[PDB]
Amino acid sequence: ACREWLGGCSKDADCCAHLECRKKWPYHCVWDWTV
Repeated sequence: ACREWLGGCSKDADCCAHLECRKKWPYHCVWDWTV
């Protein structure tokens, strides 16, 4: 399973979808339009 928004990201390949791995703690998936 993938981590969604505000879920701890294991990959910057938008993890779930339309996301990315925030390069600042907490390292969790954020929307591309929220970073």
